[PDB]
Amino acid sequence: LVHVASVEKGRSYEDFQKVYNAIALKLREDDEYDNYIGYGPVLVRLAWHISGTWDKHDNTGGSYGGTYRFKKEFNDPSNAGLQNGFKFLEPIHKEFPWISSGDLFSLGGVTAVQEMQGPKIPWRCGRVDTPEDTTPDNGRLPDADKDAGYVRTFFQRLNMNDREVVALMGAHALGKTHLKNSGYEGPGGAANNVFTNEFYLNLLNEDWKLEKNDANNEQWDSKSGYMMLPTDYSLIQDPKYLSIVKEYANDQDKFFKDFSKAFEKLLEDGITFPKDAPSPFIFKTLEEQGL
Ligand code: HEM
Repeated sequence: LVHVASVEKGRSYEDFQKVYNAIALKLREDDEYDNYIGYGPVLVRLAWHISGTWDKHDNTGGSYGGTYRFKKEFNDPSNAGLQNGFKFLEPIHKEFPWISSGDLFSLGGVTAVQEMQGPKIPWRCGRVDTPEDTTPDNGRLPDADKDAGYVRTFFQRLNMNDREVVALMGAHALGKTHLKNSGYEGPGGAANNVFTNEFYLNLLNEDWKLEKNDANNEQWDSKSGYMMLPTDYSLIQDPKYLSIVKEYANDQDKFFKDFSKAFEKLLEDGITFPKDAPSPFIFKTLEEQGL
C-alpha cells in the first residue's frame, strides 16, 4: 500500500494557519466542556486514535485516509467519547471545506498541544480522503488493563521504540478517564489542561494503591485524588521504561523535544511525501500572534 501526500489545490502556509487559528479560537470559546477542562485533551486523543490504527507491515490504517468519518471506525468501542472531538471540529470543516479529513483531525491534535502550552509540533499537509472500504477494522487500538511487555509489543506495530513510547505516554497528564467511555475513572494530576511533564513526576512521587472502580476494573489510585491505568503504572515496573521516566521527570525540555518528534512521527506514519512537497509548517500560537 503506497499513500502519497497531495497538497490541497493551491493551498499554502497561510491557509492552514487560518484553520489553526479557527480551532484555537474555538478552544478558547468552548471552555466549559468536561467540567472546564475544555476540548484540548479529547482533540489530542482523537489525533492519536486516527493514527494509532496504522500497521507497519502492510501500511494499512494510519492518519492518511481520514476513515474515522466512516461508521465502522466511528463506532469502534475503543473510540467511545471521541464523538465530542468530531462534533467540535465539524463547524471548522464547514468553514474550510477544502481541507481533507485526515489533515483536519491531525491538525486539531497539533493545535490543542501548542495552545495548552506544549512544544511546537512540525505538521505536514497532504492527507487525502479514501473510500469507506479502506476503513481499518476494530481492534487495532491498545487495551488499558495490561502490562509493560504488552505496551512494548503493541507499539512495535507502529514502530515506536521505548523512548518514543514513554515520551508519547506523557500526554496522559492531560484530561481524564471517564467511566462511561472506558470503565476507568479519574484524572492523573492537577494540571490536566496545561501540557507539562507531571505524568512522570506523579508516577514517581505519589503513593499508589491498586483499587477496583465502579465498572469493576482495577486501577492505581492515590491519596491526592489521581489515578493511573495498569498500562500507565507499567512504566515504573519495567527497568528500561523506568529509567526514561526518571529522565523526563528530571528534564522538562528533553520531554518536550522528544514528545514533539514522536507525535509528528505518529501523525505521519504511512505517508509518502514527494521531494517537491513543502517543508513542515510550524504554526504560531494565538498568543504569539497577539490574537
Ligand atoms: C497503551 C497506550 C494507551 C492506552 C491503553 C490508552 C488508554 C486510554 C484510556 C482508557 C483513556 C480514557 C478514555 C476515556 O474514558 O475518556 C485514555 C485517555 C487519553 N489518552 Fe490514552 N492511551 C494510550 C496511549 C495514549 C497516547 C500515546 C496518547 C497521546 C499521544 C494518549 C492520549 C490520551 C489523552 C489526551 C486522553 C484524555 C482524553 C480525555 O480527557 O477525554 N493516549 N487513554
